[PDB]
Amino acid sequence: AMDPMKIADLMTLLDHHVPFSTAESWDNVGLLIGDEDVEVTGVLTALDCTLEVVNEAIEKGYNTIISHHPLIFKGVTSLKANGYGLIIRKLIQHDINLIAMHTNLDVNPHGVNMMLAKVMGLKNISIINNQQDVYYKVQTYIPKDNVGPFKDKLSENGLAQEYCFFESEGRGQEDVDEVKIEFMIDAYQKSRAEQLIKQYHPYETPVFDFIEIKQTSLYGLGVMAEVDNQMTLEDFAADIKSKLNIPSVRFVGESNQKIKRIAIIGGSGIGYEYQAVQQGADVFVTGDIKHHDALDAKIHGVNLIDINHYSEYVMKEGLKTLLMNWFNIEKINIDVEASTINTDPFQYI
Amino acid sequence: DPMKIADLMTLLDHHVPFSTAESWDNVGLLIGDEDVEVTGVLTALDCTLEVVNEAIEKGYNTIISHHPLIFKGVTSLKANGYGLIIRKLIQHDINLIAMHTNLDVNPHGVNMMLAKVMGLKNISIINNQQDVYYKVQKIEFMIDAYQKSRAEQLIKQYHPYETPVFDFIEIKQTSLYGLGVMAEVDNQMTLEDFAADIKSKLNIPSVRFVGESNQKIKRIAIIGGSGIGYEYQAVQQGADVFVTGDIKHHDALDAKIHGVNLIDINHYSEYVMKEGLKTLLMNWFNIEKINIDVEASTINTDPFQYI
Amino acid sequence: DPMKIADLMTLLDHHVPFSTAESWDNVGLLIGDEDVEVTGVLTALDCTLEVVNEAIEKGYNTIISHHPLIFKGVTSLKANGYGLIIRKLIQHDINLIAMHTNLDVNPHGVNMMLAKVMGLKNISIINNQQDVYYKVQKIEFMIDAYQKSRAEQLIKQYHPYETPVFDFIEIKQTSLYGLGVMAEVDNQMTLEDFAADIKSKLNIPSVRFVGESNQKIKRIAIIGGSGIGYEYQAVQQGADVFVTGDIKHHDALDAKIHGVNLIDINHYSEYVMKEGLKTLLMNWFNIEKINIDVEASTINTDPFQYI
Amino acid sequence: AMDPMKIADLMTLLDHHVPFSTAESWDNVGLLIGDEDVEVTGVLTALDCTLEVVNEAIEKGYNTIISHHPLIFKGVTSLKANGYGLIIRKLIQHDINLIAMHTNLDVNPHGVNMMLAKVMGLKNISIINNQQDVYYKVQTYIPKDNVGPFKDKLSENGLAQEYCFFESEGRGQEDVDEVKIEFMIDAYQKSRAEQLIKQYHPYETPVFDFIEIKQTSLYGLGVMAEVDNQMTLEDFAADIKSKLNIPSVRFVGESNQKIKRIAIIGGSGIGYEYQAVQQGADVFVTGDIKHHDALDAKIHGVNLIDINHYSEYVMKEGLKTLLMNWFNIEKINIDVEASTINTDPFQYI
Amino acid sequence: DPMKIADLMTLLDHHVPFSTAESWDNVGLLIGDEDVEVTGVLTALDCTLEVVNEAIEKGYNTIISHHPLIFKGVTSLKANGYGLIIRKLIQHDINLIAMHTNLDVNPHGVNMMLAKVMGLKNISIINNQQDVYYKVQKIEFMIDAYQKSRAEQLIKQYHPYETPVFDFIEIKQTSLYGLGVMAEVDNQMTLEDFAADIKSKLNIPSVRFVGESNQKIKRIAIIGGSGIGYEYQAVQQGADVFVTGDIKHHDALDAKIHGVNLIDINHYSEYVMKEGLKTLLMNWFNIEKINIDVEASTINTDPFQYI
Amino acid sequence: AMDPMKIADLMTLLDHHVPFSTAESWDNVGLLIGDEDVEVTGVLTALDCTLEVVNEAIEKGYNTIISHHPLIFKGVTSLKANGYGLIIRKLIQHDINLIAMHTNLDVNPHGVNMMLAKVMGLKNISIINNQQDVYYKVQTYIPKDNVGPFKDKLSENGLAQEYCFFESEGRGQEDVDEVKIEFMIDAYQKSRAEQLIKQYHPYETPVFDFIEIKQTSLYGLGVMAEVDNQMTLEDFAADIKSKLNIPSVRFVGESNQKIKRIAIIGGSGIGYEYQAVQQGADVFVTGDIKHHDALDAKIHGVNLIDINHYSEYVMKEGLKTLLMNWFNIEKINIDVEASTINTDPFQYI
Ligand SMILES: [Zn+2]
Ligand SMILES: [Zn+2]
Ligand SMILES: [Zn+2]
Ligand SMILES: [Zn+2]
Ligand SMILES: [Zn+2]
Ligand SMILES: [Zn+2]
Ligand SMILES: [Zn+2]
Ligand SMILES: [Zn+2]
Ligand SMILES: [Zn+2]
Ligand SMILES: [Zn+2]
Ligand SMILES: [Zn+2]
Ligand SMILES: [Zn+2]
Repeated sequence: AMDPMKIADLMTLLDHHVPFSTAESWDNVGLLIGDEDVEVTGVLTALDCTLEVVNEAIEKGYNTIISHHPLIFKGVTSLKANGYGLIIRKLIQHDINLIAMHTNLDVNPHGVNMMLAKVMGLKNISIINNQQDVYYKVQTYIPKDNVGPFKDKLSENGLAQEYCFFESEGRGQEDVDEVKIEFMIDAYQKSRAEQLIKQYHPYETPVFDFIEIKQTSLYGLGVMAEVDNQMTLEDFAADIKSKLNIPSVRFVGESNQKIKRIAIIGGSGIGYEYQAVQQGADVFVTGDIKHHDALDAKIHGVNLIDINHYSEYVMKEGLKTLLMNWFNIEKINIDVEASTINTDPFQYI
Repeated sequence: DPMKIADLMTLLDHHVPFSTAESWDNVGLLIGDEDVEVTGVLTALDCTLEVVNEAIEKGYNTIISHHPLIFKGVTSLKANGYGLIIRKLIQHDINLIAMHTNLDVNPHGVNMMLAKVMGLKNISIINNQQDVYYKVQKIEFMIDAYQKSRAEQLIKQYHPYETPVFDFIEIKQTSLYGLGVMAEVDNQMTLEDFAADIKSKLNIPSVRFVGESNQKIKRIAIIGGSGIGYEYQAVQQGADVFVTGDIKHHDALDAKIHGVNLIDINHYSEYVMKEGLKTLLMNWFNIEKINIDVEASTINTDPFQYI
Repeated sequence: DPMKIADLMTLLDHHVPFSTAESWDNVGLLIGDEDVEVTGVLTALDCTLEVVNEAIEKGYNTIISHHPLIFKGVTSLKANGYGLIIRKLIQHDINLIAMHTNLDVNPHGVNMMLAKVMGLKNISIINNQQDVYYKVQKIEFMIDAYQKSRAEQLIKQYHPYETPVFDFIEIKQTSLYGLGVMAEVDNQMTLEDFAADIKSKLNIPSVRFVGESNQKIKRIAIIGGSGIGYEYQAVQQGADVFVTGDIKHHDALDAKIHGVNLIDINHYSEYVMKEGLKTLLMNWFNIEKINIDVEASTINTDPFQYI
Repeated sequence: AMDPMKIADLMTLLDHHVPFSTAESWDNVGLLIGDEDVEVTGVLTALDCTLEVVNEAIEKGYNTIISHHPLIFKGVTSLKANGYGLIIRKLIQHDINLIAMHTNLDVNPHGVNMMLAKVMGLKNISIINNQQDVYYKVQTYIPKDNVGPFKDKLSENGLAQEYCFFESEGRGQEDVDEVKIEFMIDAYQKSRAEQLIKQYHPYETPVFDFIEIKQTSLYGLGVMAEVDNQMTLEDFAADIKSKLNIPSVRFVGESNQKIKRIAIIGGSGIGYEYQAVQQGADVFVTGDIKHHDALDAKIHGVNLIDINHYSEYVMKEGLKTLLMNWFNIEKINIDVEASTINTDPFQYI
Repeated sequence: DPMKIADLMTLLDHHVPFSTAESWDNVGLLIGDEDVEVTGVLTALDCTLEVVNEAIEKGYNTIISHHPLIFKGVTSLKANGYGLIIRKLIQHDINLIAMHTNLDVNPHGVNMMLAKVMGLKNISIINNQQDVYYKVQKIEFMIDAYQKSRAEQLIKQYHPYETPVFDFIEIKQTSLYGLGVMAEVDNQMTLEDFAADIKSKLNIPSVRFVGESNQKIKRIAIIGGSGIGYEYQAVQQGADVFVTGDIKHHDALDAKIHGVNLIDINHYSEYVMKEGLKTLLMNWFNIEKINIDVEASTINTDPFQYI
Repeated sequence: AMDPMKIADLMTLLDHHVPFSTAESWDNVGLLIGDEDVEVTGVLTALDCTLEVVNEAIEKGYNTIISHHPLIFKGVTSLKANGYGLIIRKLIQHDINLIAMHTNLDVNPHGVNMMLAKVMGLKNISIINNQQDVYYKVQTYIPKDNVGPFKDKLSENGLAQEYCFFESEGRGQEDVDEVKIEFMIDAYQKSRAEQLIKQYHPYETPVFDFIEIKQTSLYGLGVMAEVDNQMTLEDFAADIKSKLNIPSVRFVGESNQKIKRIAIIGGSGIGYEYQAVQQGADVFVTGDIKHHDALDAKIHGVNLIDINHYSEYVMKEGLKTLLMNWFNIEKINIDVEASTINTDPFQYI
């Protein structure tokens, strides 16, 4: 009997590749509207889950929408037949499930900013503004003959996974010859490590320490990348306008300024431009740039390009490609399509 | 007609104005479509999953609860918890209206209803809101604060003066609306006898009181739900005892040490508004010649079981 | 005379009272010496280094900008960034005056100016401030709220009464001042045609709108600069479209989903106040027989270049 | 000449067994009203120090009351002959001393929740919600021949207490063969360790490090325990109503729900119920449960019992027993009695 | 009678209303029993242990201090620090009353007392509070804001109208109460000569002033204690110099650079209220024919010794 | 061609000896008014940069003022010809540069409080209230034959500066014999250490850890010192009144109290007096003491002397001496003078 993919199965897969925990703590991510128990009939990717996107899912026979922007952000205080209420009610009434992969996708090594850089034809792309992840170096002290079965039992129970220990010789008190064994755990394992250590240790009152270690994460908001060939600011702006099919672009800085290194935060990344320049950027590319921030940037020589917040729409095809690949790996046959609807609230003239 | 949700909302607003609710509250049409024709109305304290099933079973597409099912914003709508209730409403085209603190402060609302279920006399609203009006000024006449704009559009439109002369003088008056009632028994009774009396009249499994059992009670202040914070002011207003729910140890100990008598009839005693609201709505419907069924939900939705 | 900075400040205050500015704003003489004789006045949106160089070159020692060059307090004055501009003003004895939110809310200010550059009709201030006056009371007569003290020093000084009897009755009236204007086109036009029309009239490189291109527009609300926050209220006030700058994605998406039409003419479109303010000041100077040159800065100070 | 116990001596003993530092930082604990210098004539334990409790101390000739709840919590702005003022004035006027052992006793391994679990007849009782205590692993580097007198001097001065060091061999710079010696200190000792190390080290400029270590405390708010035999929620509720002589109990959950593991926070512990369930509880037992929190718990399947906040009264006899034992150990002859007054503000009908 | 603490409190409230104290303050009966008969009253700035010993020694069971011995809530009452004082009061049945900011803003309070000790003329309260009254409205007459309730209970009780028509019109008037006095010397004097004059009249060990020593002084503003924050407003009100205590370096430097003259007479100079309050209370007692001894504490409680 | 000292050069020197980073985060320090590019013609030290001080710089031909107090503290919202505006405009109009060495000088081992103690003739002067500086112990694991060129490359690139490593032998997994090498970095180096380690390590995926270490700083607010000979509080007060030429001093405490150890925070240090007593002070010396704080101190037995905030004026001559010395070391010929103007806003009578 089959194991068709349920929303719960899809969530586990999504979380494996683009962990929901990497989203900012103010964000609203994951299954926003739906039922974990329901079988997935098809997946439509979207930037914003507008009414037209919901109609498109219905029309295609897909019961799952993955959007970048969370349709419910600050809690809803009503669900009436108007505004965002009309969209949420339509999802529910048609048994459509909506998952938001928001700032977790903004900070993912294969996420919105990698996608933007790739669509711009850039090279040497890497994550910037890296998160810090908390780990612990576990240190226990144990007699040499006790070292093996202590290690095997900790390893049998999934610690140091495999069997990754570092062994140090020393003398406790030199009353007692001991082996100081070390290994790494993620922050959530501390309590279980304690349990296992106390349980399988030789000493009645065993001696063990957790030393907090911070490591630079692979996750971070933005990428730094480079153009193949150093070019002028205005030429770079024109090139990316064309590549992303943007109706209008605006830039801040001398039009003939030479550009090689590019920092990109899709959406609304103003606030990071000065740090981007400190990180080596010649220009900071983002959306939703306002007058006074552009004015400040100009006077300080910080070069900007506004590609519009709407340029995050690249994640529809990008996430479709990712998900198709993840599904291939797992041998899952479910269709994924990028929504073709242009959902930009702005029309340019 | 037939009566739509939009028309029901207008009527309810007329009798229990939604603007008398507290600013933090969430009242009105919480879940639904104002264009839908009302098939029947079920009244509820809390809109539980069982209450939604009762509406469906009775053929009613409208529920009016006291407590707002959505209070702080909901950040997801999953098939779990409160999500299940909200999703069931939507999937069955059931409209949910919340008449919350507007009903707590209404002259015919929760506290009137409590006082009447208790058999009390000389019941009056306490803790009255303050309404703002303007005495428009040499002629003079009144206006609601909201008419100030239109009145001026009117005033400045026609007058002999190149610049007509007029004044809006802010006047404040005691509202008919407020949180709680003061009321009285027919004859003085002991605090313990009064507590038992109301236990029995409200069908409460357990009541608790603060104060000597032989304290004599004539004047009673009532705030249904969770009214702790108002007990000192009630005594100030003449109360021999403050009646509310959800009384906690330290608040009761403070009251005891200050000589303030309390009775905890439980928050759940607000359930009286089910039948109370059904009666009101039947009467309002009768005035407007609306032939729509109203029933009080019969489900006991108290999360507590007493032993 | 000759007119000093102190005299100019008095005049500007008379016509565009600095007290109508928002409490968070920074307006008035920001950089300078009130005793210095004005040689000429250059009007500006933003006081950039290029604008200071233009003043110097024209022989003008006074600049009036809309945007305050010093807004939050500056914690240093170095030869870098905004420091360079501030230091250049000081070292060339150039006086800088900021007519900021006081000009945004004036009946002849930024939004009147925008509406006129757009060719609009029936232009009126919206979002009006409220002025406080006192009806002094049996005689009765008016006073500005600021006269309450002096009036009383006067009132209590001479009266038959050992204790004269008098009342100050607070009266509130709609101000002539407020943020934004409502106005109308001569004949209904599509939203896209209106957007293009104003693009052309204001010489804007790029405009963007929210709403169906064939929406019909007659009534228009305008808040120059960054007026998002006021669009729902404008529709409430009758607007078919809200015109402002600095519109961001999520605010535009919200408006679109609620049926609220917008046009982003860019914050930089406040530049119309350069010529607008020059015309006002020339007229005021003419009334007072002041022979001082006023010119609108010709420098395009938009930090954005469009492609 | 005698050393009769003074309030100061009693405070030291109380603090040894139920450290005042384990109280929450918002709490008001310790000697609230009295004189450290005064000789203790007898001790009366209480939940709340009401006027009747003060009269009872006077009547018995006891000059010391230890309550759980602090009679002064937020500061008093007056001391008049009414309300709480009347109680505080009576203490002072009769030279009665009042000590509050409040949240320090809530979190103690022998405190309010252990007492509650014991009175309920539960087994396998352990502290939950454990505090974290900050320690340091001190690391110094020292030549082998210098190791002994360095160690002895640090130990003579009460560090590593005894003589608990761990010894590591290594090469500094291999210009210099060194011994890396390690030991533990509590957080308050850092400065003294620094002093002693600098003082007795071989090197003119000695090399030493303090590495912060967090350890799970023995102190925590609540206990987890189990019934001898799995029973129904309603049967468990009835049993504990009887054992604690409670006039009325209420529960939330299906009456026939099977219960084995019980989390208990006496007083007002709502806020911890969801975490208790994550920790393995079948039911969360507490007091002062309000409607909307009970409603939430019901819909989420979290089972609750309200035993009333007043059920903290078990600490009168419990603390009497503890104190009698502590006094026996120290050979102190001072009487301790649990106040017999029922001080519950509520009467049930 | 004999006069109880409750009666004393009523009298003091009549002459120096406790409601004129700041909302953050702690005034009234701080420590004591309102039912106890007053044996005698000692006045104090700070109620130190030495002042309590003085009361005990004189046979007085009532102390009135300016500064509240309990200000923020006390979290313990031990035989140490302030605990020792509070416990000594209680154990000797001594009643402590604090007349704090109510005395600072009274027309016969701390600042009147300072100005009189200085020999000044034309002394008037400054920084006046605002009292709210209602003109009840065709008859019309006044009421204190507190009478609004009773008046309405009365008003609505008897009238021809089924619904009587009445208005409460909020009127605001300048209070007699406020923080500080303005006053003047008989003849202009230098700032240094004035500072020395007041040093001598108040027996101050050390005074310090801000401003040129030859500045001419006629009009003086005084806020006893720690009145920094009010010096710019005092100059606005006509003061040549602002006199207060507890002046710090940066506040003095700011004043100096702005041309605002100051004198620091020390916070401790509020001690004048001991004799000042004794005289007031003797007079009030004389009016009511109360034969109770009042004495000003003779203890110098300044924590500072000057060298 | 010459390298005359520019403001930028002076700032680097100032920062070397009295690091601007040791200032409190609310403070406003460094070049407040001026141009980094401008050549320094002379330096005038000041407590407060009043108009007279600016006139004095002009008159002397000096274009640089270093003050203790920042003339711009909370941002200026205008620069008009009055008040502080007149002073700032005069600086600018005369091309005078103004640097503030504020709380960095309050906390410096040779700063305001060392200067005060020295002028008082005190002995055994040391910094109190020490800052804590964050460092990292870097730990990498590497095979023995790889140890040399790994070390040399890290050292070639300026880590462990020189060549300060500690070497530990151990077994990774005993599959692999490894050397655990350790060294110290300042907190700002973490990212570069990561770069260098990844770059020059043997392992494709090298194993390395940063362990946060806090060390007691040499910087702190205040000093503790002692009088040569134990003396009475009143005698000490009189002595320091004379030594600092103060017009009036006031003290709190019994006039015959014996004083040996003195804590000093020049300026306005009330808030630290209780901690000073805990640190061993017999008296806390500061300025701007107010009534109620003095009253509190008296009742608690905390002895105080108010030497006035203006007594920070000792830093004019003190900083002149320091700067002359720093300039001598660098062979810089620029004149430094302490402003002679008494800028105390107070006149005493
Ligand atoms: Zn994004
Ligand atoms: Zn976005
Ligand atoms: Zn209610
Ligand atoms: Zn309720
Ligand atoms: Zn504007
Ligand atoms: Zn603007
Ligand atoms: Zn407790
Ligand atoms: Zn408790
Ligand atoms: Zn005062
Ligand atoms: Zn005072
Ligand atoms: Zn300083
Ligand atoms: Zn200072």
